[PDB]
Order: sequence, then C-alpha cells, then structure tokens
Amino acid sequence: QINQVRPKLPLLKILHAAGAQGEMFTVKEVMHYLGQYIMVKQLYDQQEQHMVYCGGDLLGELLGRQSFSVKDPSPLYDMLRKNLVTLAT
Ligand SMILES: COc1ccc(C2=N[C@@H](c3cc(Br)ccc3F)[C@@H](c3ccc(Cl)cc3)N2C(=O)N2CCNC(=O)C2)c(OC(C)C)c1
Repeated sequence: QINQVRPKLPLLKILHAAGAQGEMFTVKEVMHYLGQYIMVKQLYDQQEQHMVYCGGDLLGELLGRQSFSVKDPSPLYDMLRKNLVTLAT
C-alpha cells in the first residue's frame, strides 16, 4: 500500500497527467507513472527505445534535459533529488 513521499508541484502535475491524483506516490510509483507518461505522450524513439526524446515537453523542461538514456538517467535523478524529498531505490 501507499508509503511516505513528498514531490514538487510541476512534477506532481506529470503524475496526475500520467493517470494519478493527490501528491502521495513513492519513487517506485513515480518512475512507473513517468514510464506511462513517456509512452502516453510519445516522448521516445521507436528504434532507440532505451533513449527518451521529450524535445520540449513540460517533463523535459522541468528535468532540464530534452533527451536522456534509460541506462544513463543522470539528469533524471538530478531533477528527482531536487524535486522530491530524496526518495531512492
Ligand atoms: C531497452 O530499453 C528500455 C529498457 C527499460 C525501460 C523501462 N524501464 C523502467 C524503469 C527504468 C528506470 Br531507470 C527506473 C525505473 C523503471 F521502472 C521504465 C521507465 C520508467 C521511467 C523512465 Cl523516465 C524510464 C524508464 N521503462 C518503461 O517504461 N518501459 C519498459 C517496458 N516496456 C515499455 O514499453 C516501457 C524502457 O523504457 C523506455 C521505453 C521509456 C526502455
């Protein structure tokens, strides 16, 4: 069931838009919803599926990189540690 977390408002809005409600979802849920959002808004390449291509989406603007890798999520963790209250997995 639901456990302790606190996000940032422009990141919580990605979480509502990915299918959620409230602001209370742990890093496991946040990353699941980020995967749904990237697939739902189509922020990736069909051959470079390990690579995200948000190009100017509110998610890419908020994270501060408009492209990043699933095997090198460095700007994604950097945004999360500055948005969320430091949830890690
Ligand atoms: C070889 O390339 C891969 C491999 C794996 C994925 C992958 N792995 C997850 C994941 C990764 C991490 Br770091 C931490 C927690 C996770 F939960 C998650 C995801 C969620 C949010 C983000 Cl920001 C990025 C990726 N993620 C998916 O959303 N998937 C994998 C299964 N099938 C799908 O269609 C969608 C993949 O994803 C890209 C398409 C986005 C591509």
